[PDB]
Amino acid sequence: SGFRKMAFPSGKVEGCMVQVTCGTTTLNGLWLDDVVYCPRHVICTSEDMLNPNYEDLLIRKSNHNFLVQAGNVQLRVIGHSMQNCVLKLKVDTANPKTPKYKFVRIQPGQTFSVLACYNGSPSGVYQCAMRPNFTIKGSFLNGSCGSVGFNIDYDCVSFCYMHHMELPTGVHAGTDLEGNFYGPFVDRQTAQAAGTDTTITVNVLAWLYAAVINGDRWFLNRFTTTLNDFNLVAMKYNYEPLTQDHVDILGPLSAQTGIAVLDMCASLKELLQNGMNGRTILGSALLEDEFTPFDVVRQCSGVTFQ
Amino acid sequence: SGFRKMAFPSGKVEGCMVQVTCGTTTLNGLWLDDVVYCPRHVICTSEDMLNPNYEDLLIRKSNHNFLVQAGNVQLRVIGHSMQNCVLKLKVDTANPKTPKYKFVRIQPGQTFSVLACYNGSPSGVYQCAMRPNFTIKGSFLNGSCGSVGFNIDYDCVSFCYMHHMELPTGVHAGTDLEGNFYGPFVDRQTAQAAGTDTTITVNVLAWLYAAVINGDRWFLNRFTTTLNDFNLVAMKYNYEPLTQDHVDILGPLSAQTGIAVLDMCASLKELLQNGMNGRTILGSALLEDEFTPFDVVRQCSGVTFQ
Repeated sequence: SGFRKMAFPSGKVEGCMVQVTCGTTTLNGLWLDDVVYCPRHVICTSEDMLNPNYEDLLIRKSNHNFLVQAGNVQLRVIGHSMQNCVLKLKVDTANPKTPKYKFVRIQPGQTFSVLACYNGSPSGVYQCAMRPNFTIKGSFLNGSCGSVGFNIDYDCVSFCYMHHMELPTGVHAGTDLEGNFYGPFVDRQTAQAAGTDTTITVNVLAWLYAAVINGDRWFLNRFTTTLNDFNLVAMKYNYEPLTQDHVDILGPLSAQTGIAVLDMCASLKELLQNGMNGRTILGSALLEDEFTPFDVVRQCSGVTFQ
Repeated sequence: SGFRKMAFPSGKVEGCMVQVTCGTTTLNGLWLDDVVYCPRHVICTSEDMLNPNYEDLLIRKSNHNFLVQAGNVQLRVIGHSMQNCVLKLKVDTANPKTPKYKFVRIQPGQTFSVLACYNGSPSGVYQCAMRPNFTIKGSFLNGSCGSVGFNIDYDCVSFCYMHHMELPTGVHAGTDLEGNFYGPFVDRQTAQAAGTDTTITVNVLAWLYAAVINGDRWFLNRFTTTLNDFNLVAMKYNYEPLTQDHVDILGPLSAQTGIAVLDMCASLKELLQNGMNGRTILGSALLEDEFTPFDVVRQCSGVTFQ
């Protein structure tokens, strides 16, 4: 029992992180086989970030302008290509520690672990969600660019995020590992306001099932509701609409607890309308939305990784 | 910017975890050099846990009764000794992945990362605190015994916790790596009620400095206080007494923010007396007490590990 914000073990990713320096800009790269992936804004100075022309800045860059360091060892760069907002630096040495891996583009609401790095060295690991406005609420200082977000299924690392920018509101934006930003964000130091940070309704429901499995039951009310009646209450509180697909995904937690999905919706509706009256749920005085249904099952079942 | 519950990267510890089976009981061991450390209750059946005589149960156990498995490889056990509540199984192969390490016994209020394991395989990593009642609020299912808690200073892993038991209230108890329980807990399946779970006052203060550094300033009030006046308010709310040593430790956060420690105490006193009025601080509607002053500095400075 107990329920924590749990990250994936970071060992398989720690062995992939390097340092990439181009001129006076230093950030993190990901070394998988004979390719290092990093943010293309490695080629920019502080002044270039206001209005950068990446094609033009790239012309003054050769293979030898990219210093890739893994510990006390420099990798030789044998080729470079810009794919969307990432650079692919081809190196002459395949990473001996390369794990089984995949690149995935995740949906809003999906969670992943971040290994925050500085100078190609890991600082720590935490669990994040891709918010419905395509920002993440991370912990990133100067130098953290090129840190990655990932999921693990047994022995295969699914890379889903690379860190590129902090918006003026202190929230984060970045790309998949093909270099395509999540949401409308660009790698320019300009005005880019995030949209409404809506709550991930299906994740709140998962987390309430986790509470029930763990003994926190005070919020279980006497009521049920429909998807349409719940969505009319949800809209007011900036909650994502709940769909049939969401009901389906909560099926296994429904089955384990014997609480119907729509009964758990009516409990949630009462928490939204009435508040929590200073009570807590799994030691939080807010409704937590950064656990997926999959995350609840995994943590409550003790699923392990090769 | 941003502030997360951040664990240490788990790679150095992942490579130390093994599976230990004695008869029909399977749990986790820690393989450091040619010694595997595990909970002595590996030698117990379910019925033995009600009233176990460890010296007597140990007499029916030989070197060959301990099956230690690292992946598809069995380690040979060449000696065993019980030290307090841990077994030290001497194996013929020194762990090639042994990192620089230390065993430390931590104080109440200190934080550490847990690598939760099942069958010697890592499931995930999270940040915990040793509570003032010497319990931890973890996430542990059947089979998690022998999972470890640790801190990292550059390249040296300080092991501080091994998981042994879940109390009937769903909170956790375990030992240092010399096998001495934290607090009055024993490895028996009996009535052992935890004392008052008091709030770690110095950690709340650290976390309020983190909030200030990150832009959350609404709670900064117009007042100051003394240690004695604050402690008279703290006692009522089951907050640990604040000492001069605590004031000293908050010195660096005081210096960085320009907010005197006693001014931050008066802000805290107002939050305790008046509540948070449904406002949040670093996305929490409660006062978080599982960040040390050291943890705030580390996360706000970007300290990395070799």
